[PDB]
Amino acid sequence: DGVGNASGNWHCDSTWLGDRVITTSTRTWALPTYNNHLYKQISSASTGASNDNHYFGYSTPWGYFDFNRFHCHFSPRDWQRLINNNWGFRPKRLNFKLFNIQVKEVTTNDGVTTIANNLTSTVQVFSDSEYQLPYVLGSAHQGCLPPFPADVFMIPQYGYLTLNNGSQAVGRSSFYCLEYFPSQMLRTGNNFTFSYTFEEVPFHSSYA
Amino acid sequence: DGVGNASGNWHCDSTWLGDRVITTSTRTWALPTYNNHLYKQISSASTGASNDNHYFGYSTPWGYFDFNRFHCHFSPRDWQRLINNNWGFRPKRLNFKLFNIQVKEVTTNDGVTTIANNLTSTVQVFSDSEYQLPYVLGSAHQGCLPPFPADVFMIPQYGYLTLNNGSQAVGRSSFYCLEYFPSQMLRTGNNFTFSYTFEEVPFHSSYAHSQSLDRLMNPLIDQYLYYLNRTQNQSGSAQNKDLLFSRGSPAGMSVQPKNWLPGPCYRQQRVSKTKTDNNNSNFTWTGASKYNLNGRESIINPGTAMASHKDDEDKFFPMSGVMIFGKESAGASNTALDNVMITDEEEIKATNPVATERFGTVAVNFQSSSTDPATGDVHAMGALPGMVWQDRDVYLQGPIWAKIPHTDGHFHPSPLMGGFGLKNPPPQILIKNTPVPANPPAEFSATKFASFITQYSTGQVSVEIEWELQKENSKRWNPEVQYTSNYAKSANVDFTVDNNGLYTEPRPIGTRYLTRPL
Amino acid sequence: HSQSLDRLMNPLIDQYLYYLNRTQNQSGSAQNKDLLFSRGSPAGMSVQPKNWLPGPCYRQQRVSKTKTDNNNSNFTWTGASKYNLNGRESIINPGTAMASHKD
Amino acid sequence: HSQSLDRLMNPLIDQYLYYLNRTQNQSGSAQNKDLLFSRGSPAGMSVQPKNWLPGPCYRQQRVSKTKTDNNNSNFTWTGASKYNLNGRESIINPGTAMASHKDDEDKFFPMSGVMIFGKESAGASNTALDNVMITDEEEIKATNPVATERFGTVAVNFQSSSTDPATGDVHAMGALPGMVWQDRDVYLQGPIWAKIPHTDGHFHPSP
Amino acid sequence: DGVGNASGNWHCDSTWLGDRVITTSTRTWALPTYNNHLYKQISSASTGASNDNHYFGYSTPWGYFDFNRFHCHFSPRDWQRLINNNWGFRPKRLNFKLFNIQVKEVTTNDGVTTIANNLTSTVQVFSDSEYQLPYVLGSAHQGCLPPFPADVFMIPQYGYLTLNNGSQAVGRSSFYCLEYFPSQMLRTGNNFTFSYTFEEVPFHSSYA
Repeated sequence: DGVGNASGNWHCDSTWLGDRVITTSTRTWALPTYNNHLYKQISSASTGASNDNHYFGYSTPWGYFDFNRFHCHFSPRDWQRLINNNWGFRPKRLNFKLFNIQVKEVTTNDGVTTIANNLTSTVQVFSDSEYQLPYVLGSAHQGCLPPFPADVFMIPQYGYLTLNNGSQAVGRSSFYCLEYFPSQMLRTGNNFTFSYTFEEVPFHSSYA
Repeated sequence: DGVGNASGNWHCDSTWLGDRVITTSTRTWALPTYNNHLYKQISSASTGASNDNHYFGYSTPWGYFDFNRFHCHFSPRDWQRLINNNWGFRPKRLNFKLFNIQVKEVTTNDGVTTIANNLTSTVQVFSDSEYQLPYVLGSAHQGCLPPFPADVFMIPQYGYLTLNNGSQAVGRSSFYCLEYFPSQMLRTGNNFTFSYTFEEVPFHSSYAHSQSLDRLMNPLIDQYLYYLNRTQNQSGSAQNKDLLFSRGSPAGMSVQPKNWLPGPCYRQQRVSKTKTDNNNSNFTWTGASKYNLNGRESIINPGTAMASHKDDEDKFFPMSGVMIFGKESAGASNTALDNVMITDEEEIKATNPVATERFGTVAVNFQSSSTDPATGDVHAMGALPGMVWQDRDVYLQGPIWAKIPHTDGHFHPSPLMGGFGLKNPPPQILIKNTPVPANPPAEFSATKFASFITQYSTGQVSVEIEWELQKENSKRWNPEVQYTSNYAKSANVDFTVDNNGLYTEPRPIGTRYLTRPL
Repeated sequence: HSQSLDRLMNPLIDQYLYYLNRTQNQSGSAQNKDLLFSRGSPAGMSVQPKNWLPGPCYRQQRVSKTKTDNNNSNFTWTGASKYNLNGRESIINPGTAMASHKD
Repeated sequence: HSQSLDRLMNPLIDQYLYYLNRTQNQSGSAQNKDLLFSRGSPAGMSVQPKNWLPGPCYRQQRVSKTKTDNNNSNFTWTGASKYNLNGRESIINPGTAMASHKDDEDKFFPMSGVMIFGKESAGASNTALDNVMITDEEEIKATNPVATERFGTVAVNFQSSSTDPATGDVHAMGALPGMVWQDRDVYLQGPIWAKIPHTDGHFHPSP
Repeated sequence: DGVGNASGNWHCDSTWLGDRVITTSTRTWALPTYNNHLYKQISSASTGASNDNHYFGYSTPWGYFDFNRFHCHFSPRDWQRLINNNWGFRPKRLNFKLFNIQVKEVTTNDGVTTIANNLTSTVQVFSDSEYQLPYVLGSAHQGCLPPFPADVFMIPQYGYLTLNNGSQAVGRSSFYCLEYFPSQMLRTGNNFTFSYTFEEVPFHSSYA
């Protein structure tokens, strides 16, 4: 509980139990300000695209965490110790944690830009556990956790697409204001945790 | 519990209890950012080295704490109060603590670089208590705690070596990411503590022997065992070959039947401390005792614990058979003799051979009426049964422990630098600054980060080892040899600071001062 | 082992122990015999003070698997390492556990 | 021991391990260098793969009990195995527990490798052979080397198409792993115990 | 318990009880950095002195508190109310306290030297209650508490003398590293207190 007190430790171990493996993975992140806090609507009119590449959507000032690659959780050794003596695997439950938050204010003055430290600024975090936003994950995008644990990554920008009569909207094109979701404002001494349990999915056939 | 609250006190006392001494030692440390947070791989390709000096490894952004010298825990007074009235010592348990952490961010602006104070930045500390990283400690490196408690030191950089086909890797060369270890992120109000218990190691022999190994007999009484004395008569008429046996022998002690043997040997070379009493060559690689491991050579250095020189022949030292420490104003390459501290290892002359001379001679052939009996010269000698020795002396400057390598076999696991061989040594405590990046751009880019905030941390660190003493039980009459300071009109007191605050150690202090019979 | 015995050091940090480096000066005027000690040595690892020793030895003889890279003799009894027990000999075979060949 | 150390095998059954047998063909046409391996070997027991080693060694010198079968010298200090402790020498005497002599070669004793007791009417200096009792230590010949002869030979150099394979002669041998031995025999006249010296290290503390 | 919380009050009263007087006295102090953190050894070689004024010693980066003058505890009125109607006095017990610690970092830049405030820097304080350092007090030196309570004083530098064969040391000249004493590192929210009881000393004859 900050200021001079850390709100979480670096857990990045991987305990192989008997008929299960628990993989933990901590990363350092960085989140800029996107769109200068605006809900800019994006489309394909300004681009001059083909008929196939037209889109209509909305870009948000919100970031999103994605850990949807296998090297975000498995080292190359733990992958080898997985693929070579197992006929299958599936995830049972995850456990997310967001901690040691540092909000930094930057101020430009003749290219001698100093970075100071806002102790009172907050960060809004919510997990959409009711699946009522467009699920942009599961689309093989960049901006995951890095493969190597000693890398600092940059959080992507959340932006969704909806229905499009070409490069124009249809009356059923949805619009989502994400400040109409209950967030958790996290000042520098606070942390975000939630837990998730995967439903019954079949084992991946890790065999020929 | 910070910010405005200290998370530990300065403990640097040394309580001498009855059959034990507890030494505490706090130091102020400083930790930079190494490799700019990168895992740079290091090898010998860019260096242009010889075949012997090739390596392949990995340097890390992690630091490590090392307190593997005896002056990190003992003052010169507590060392004197240890070596002079104890026949042994060994460590029982240590107790590590890391406290009062201050992470400072530095910012350059036209050489008017200001240092500010990150209250929210963290520091990752873990102790590898399962010994699954390469144990770079136990290698006599710099960057320990300083000898003098009022010095601020800089934490070294952790970097390991692995298998190398020359300057290239082999498929079995391991790679260790140290962020794949559970750390403890320490913001400025937090502290790191752990405790360690040493396993059963034998006491260090902090004594000399008061009696030689070849002089363990009664000088007044002869024996019942005989030896062959003459193979030729003194009748002087001719070659009168006759086997003459003799009861033996108070008047000749070199020819009595003995019962034990002096220790192993591996000869070094005479280097006198007078330059004129040396061969005009170099002679420090071509004529040095060296071992061959995977086609490349390495000087033994020091090797087998042996006596440095013969009696009243104090000027010769074995070429690589002694620990050589350094005084200040010594360079890192080709320093003069006046800047080093060459240790002598002549208190173990009673059991151990001279390092610079053979362990005796053996027979070569079969003597007959024609073939005169030729002998050879044993230079290296392994372990025979019935063989006793003493290990290498520890010093106030020198190392405390080392890790016994995890091998299927090992003979007498005492390190050749002296100290305590430990299968499970004190674990490596590794520490780094958490990377706090600078401003990311407005749009997304997955080429991760080259722009960090240039920062460093400082703090205090206190190590507390408890040592089990072994009291003398001596029934010696006359006074024994002590470590005294020369009471004379001196310009500078030994083991104190100078006119401008440089702490110097004028000579190496061993621990073999008391005596006991063999 | 993932690590050699003569390579158990930190390749980044030097030591506090010194070794004799030169027994002759580089002044090149004459036979300038002088004992030059050196702090040692991240850049030379063969000359650092070590702490352990490699195991025992009892040498065998080079037999290549290519017949042309061998001596034209036999050489399998006359030039083999053997022990003498009660006046009669016997090849060690295998003997001391040692590496078969160099890198 | 009722069985030698180099004879611990089944004399009826061969092995699955092979050894290099010939480095040259019997075709006799030329220098036909060829590596011939052979399954081995009930008919040759000196070349089988063994599993242990005979004990340590430190050679003594042949002194026969017949005066004529000796060198005409003295030869009892100049040609004796001795150790060097603090610049001064001392004969080992007896030293490493080793066999006194080879089979059916009972007249040679090692110069200082045997316990030599005394009968009565023996003097204290330069007594004759008829007044002493030289012990024999040949019952440990099964595990221990002969005191008066090498513990085998080792290689010296690298054999090639030019350098013929030279061997050396091991005279003193320390402790290798995989090495067994028997200690020196006790006698009715000889000592019972001794004190192990109070040292930091000592190898196999038998006197 | 700091930062924004004072760790002691200003007590400077003087209660005259019946057969005793309790004098309290608070002062503001200032402690520089001496010797640039070094144990500089001092002697009389560089001075060029007489035989009588030779010395050999050691100066330390440590300060010391001294309150060994009578006006550090008595006002001129309380002294008059002591000397005029008492045939004697002696001290029974003292009670020391060190509080409201402020560590200030100064930074020079073209003579526009700013003084900032280290919230995390510590101050090491110990009382040598076993008398195993050279007792430089009881020598009538400067650097006590000031007589007047509204003065800020500067803590002296600790430095001792030992045995001297002229301007050189003798083998029995002691050397004392003061970081070989258990200190109490005091960050800005911490305080130092200890208590002392005087042994039986005779009353001072405050009479003619």
